[PDB]
Amino acid sequence: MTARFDLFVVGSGFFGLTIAERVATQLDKRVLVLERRPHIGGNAYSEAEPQTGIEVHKYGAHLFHTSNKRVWDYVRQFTDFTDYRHRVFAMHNGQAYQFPMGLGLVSQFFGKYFTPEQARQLIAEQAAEIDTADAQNLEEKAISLIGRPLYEAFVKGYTAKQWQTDPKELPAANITRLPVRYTFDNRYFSDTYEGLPTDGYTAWLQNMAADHRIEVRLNTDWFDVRGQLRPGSPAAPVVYTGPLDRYFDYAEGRLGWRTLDFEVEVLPIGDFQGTAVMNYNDLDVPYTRIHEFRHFHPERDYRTDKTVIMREYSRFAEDDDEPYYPINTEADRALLATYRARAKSETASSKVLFGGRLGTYQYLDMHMAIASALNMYDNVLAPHLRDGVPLL
Amino acid sequence: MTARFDLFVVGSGFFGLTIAERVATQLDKRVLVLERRPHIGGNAYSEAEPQTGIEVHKYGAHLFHTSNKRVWDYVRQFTDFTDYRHRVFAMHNGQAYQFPMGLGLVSQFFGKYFTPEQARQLIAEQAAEIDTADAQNLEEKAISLIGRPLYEAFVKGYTAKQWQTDPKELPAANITRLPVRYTFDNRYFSDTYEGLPTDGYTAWLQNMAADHRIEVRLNTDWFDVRGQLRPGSPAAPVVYTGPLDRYFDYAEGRLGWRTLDFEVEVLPIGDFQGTAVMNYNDLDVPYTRIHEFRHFHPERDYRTDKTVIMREYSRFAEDDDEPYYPINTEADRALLATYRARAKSETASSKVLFGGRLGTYQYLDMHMAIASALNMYDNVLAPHLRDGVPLL
Ligand SMILES: Cc1cc2nc3c(=O)[nH]c(=O)nc-3n(C[C@H](O)[C@H](O)[C@H](O)COP(=O)(O)OP(=O)(O)OC[C@H]3O[C@@H](n4cnc5c(N)ncnc54)[C@H](O)[C@@H]3O)c2cc1C
Ligand SMILES: Cc1cc2nc3c(=O)[nH]c(=O)nc-3n(C[C@H](O)[C@H](O)[C@H](O)COP(=O)(O)OP(=O)(O)OC[C@H]3O[C@@H](n4cnc5c(N)ncnc54)[C@H](O)[C@@H]3O)c2cc1C
Ligand SMILES: O=c1ccn([C@@H]2O[C@H](COP(=O)(O)OP(=O)(O)O[C@H]3O[C@H](CO)[C@H](O)[C@H](O)[C@H]3O)[C@@H](O)[C@H]2O)c(=O)[nH]1
Ligand SMILES: O=c1ccn([C@@H]2O[C@H](COP(=O)(O)OP(=O)(O)O[C@H]3O[C@H](CO)[C@H](O)[C@H](O)[C@H]3O)[C@@H](O)[C@H]2O)c(=O)[nH]1
Repeated sequence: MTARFDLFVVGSGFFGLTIAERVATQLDKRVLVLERRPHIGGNAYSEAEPQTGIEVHKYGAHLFHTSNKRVWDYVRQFTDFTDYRHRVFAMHNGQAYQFPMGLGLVSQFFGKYFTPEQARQLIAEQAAEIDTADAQNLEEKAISLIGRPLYEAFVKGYTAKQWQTDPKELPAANITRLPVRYTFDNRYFSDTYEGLPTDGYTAWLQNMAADHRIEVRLNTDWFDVRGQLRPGSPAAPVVYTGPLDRYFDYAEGRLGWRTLDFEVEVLPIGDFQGTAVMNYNDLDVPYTRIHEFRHFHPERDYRTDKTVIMREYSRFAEDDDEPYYPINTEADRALLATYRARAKSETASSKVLFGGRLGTYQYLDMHMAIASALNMYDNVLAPHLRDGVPLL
Repeated sequence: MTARFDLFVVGSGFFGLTIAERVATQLDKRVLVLERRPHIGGNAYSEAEPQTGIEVHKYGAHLFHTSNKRVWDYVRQFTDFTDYRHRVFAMHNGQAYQFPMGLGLVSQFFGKYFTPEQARQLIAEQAAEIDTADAQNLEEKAISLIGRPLYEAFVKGYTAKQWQTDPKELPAANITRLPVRYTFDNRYFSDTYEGLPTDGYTAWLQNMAADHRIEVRLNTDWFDVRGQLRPGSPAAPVVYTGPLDRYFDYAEGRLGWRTLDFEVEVLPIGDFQGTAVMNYNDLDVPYTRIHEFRHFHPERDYRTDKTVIMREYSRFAEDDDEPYYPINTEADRALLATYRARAKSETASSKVLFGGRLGTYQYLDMHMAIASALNMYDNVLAPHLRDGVPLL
């Protein structure tokens, strides 16, 4: 009369594996993880390019960073981190600029050196139209943070290619992902802890699912097998991390997502751009940015006659496309609210939880997803599986 | 019939303390360290500025870095290190530039973006006059490494103020202290390990001399007390780290040194320059660079209404001045060779060793001095004190 598993988890991304690992290890329960893709790790999956040996982040560059010590201590159970600090340069009108907002950018773009005080004054004038507290959308927030001349030169074009949506229709939270500084500090992130997985992302992800009580089935869509699996384990909750709208057959409508296409190219030169990520802010170029993956790991020594680069292209996610970014327009949020209510119903009726980037239609970085997973574990899943508490 | 001490060490700088600590701790011997100054640590001595609490490197900014793992492991016995990575910006004609040699510098100074390949080609043309293998002096080496336009803009002026000596008369080793890169990596150093002492330099230095078998006498010139001390410990060797020429009363002549004057100023603003060190490469300004010490320790949170800056001025060392830099002209090296022979004589006749920046008239960074000290300990001092082997 035994259930085969104690928990089902849909998706082997960071959210899924964090849920799977915590449940398996801390509660001594058996977890079936179901992954539609041929590999685990979700969008964080990485792979060594054959010719160079250089690790390639297959679904776009993944840079780990957090100010959450709990998360930092947790992820280091599965991987070491290098001392890499992420920096991004921006290409605009044939010149490469220091980035993001700071004295480096300001001095370059305005042609002379600005003191921290002088820079604050200049941006304050150019941000006069709108104040940050009053800013509703991306365009308003960006102008209020870096001034209009910088907004038009480094945000408007890039945002056009990345979203193809009116900047007045995009969330302000999008642009506030970028630090706004009045120093020469061009660190792209401002979190306490930061690094790349020493032995790559896939090793890190494999360590998380390594527990014997965790079984991961690859090439398995949950909607193909849930009719059979759940009867085998009727009491077992389901943690779903795929697209929220798709879970309900797009009943209420289709949430707006962006998806990404990549062009991976091995060049017969040692160094293409001299840096890990170069943003392309001008419209006269179809890609949003270019990754050169050798610069991700300077501590590894790679051949200097070849290098791997990756151009990144953005478009709207079609019916079968894998969604990368939630657009979150006002209409999208309205649609989200309906699915959320349905999600709350699925939790009540079928013990189905919803988590992750796709599961909650949120713009979630790796660390936020893991923190979100730990939250769901601590406050929802663990009390249920261990102490019988309902899931709402 | 006992000697009071087993070893005399003149100077409490990194060389002296490394010698003192190793001898005391590893050989169980008693060391008298004699320091002419009111404080230990030599030029590495640091002090918190009262108003802000910000640590000030009193004798110029000290940034620790090494590729020597042995040294790295050794110094961490006495201090923790922060994750600070040193970066320098250069001020030229009212614009702040990325620095040192790299794509950042090249793109700024030449007004458009250069690929790693394009940058190599450009510099190769501008470095045509002289090849690095053939370069004898500073000017030739610099031109062969960064090309003449960059040399004239960022090296010639700075070198004039720092040395006031013909660049054709200065060692090539001076300019090769700076990494030459064709990436956007603007790390000022290229060593494996790097950091600032978490609790400051003075704490680090005090930990090294902390051993009970080590006695440090401050405000004590060796030439004032050696007549009395050495009879008390006749067999005890002497490790001298003060100026080599001064040790012999400038008998053969005076070695060329540079000395430094500092202007320390507390400004009523939170941020003066947005960065730890700003070089000033133009001649229309008397100082070589400006240090803003709050940017040394971003992990410490300081008041944002005040900041401590320090302008650095360079001149020739007079009779009583403390020497900072060995000039090392051909004439200086000739003079050095004579003192070296005298040094070898003092070793033979009086068991007097010569080490350190001042003791050997060498342009020694902190890590090189410590490595030099460990070398002297392993190969000269320890075999002598422990196994009776002579010092030559
Ligand atoms: C281009 C890009 C760059 C990024 N860079 C960073 C960065 O630098 N730093 C950072 O912290 N974050 C970064 N992120 C964000 C990060 O990738 C996500 O936070 C991360 O993927 C979190 O995992 P998640 O499980 O919530 O979503 P996902 O990892 O996408 O996990 C979802 C998984 O569910 C599976 N799945 C979906 N539907 C089904 C189904 N029906 N049946 C079975 N399986 C299914 C999918 O196959 C997928 O593997 C980046 C994201 C992108 C797109
Ligand atoms: C402006 C500046 C910036 C620097 N920045 C860096 C850096 O960023 N990173 C790095 O690695 N290195 C740096 N250095 C170099 C570093 O300071 C030296 O390597 C370091 O001081 C090594 O110690 P040393 O004992 O060989 O010389 P010193 O530390 O100068 O030690 C000599 C000591 O001997 C004492 N003394 C001299 N004569 C007598 C006497 N007759 N009697 C008693 N005592 C005497 C002096 O008082 C002095 O304290 C910098 C140096 C300068 C000048
Ligand atoms: O040059 C830029 C960069 C960003 N933005 C706006 O800011 C938003 C967010 O920028 P992100 O850099 O965070 O975009 P991504 O989410 O795509 O960023 C991903 O690409 C980066 C590569 O350096 C980092 O890895 C980053 O954390 C990772 O989330 C963008 O939508 C865009 O609208 C710009 O306008 N111009
Ligand atoms: O902008 C510059 C910088 C250096 N040089 C030449 O290169 C030589 C060496 O440069 P250093 O920066 O190493 O000069 P310092 O020895 O004075 O350097 C000290 O000041 C720096 C502050 O960033 C670092 O702490 C450095 O390691 C420390 O030794 C200089 O003599 C100078 O001749 C220039 O021409 N222009």
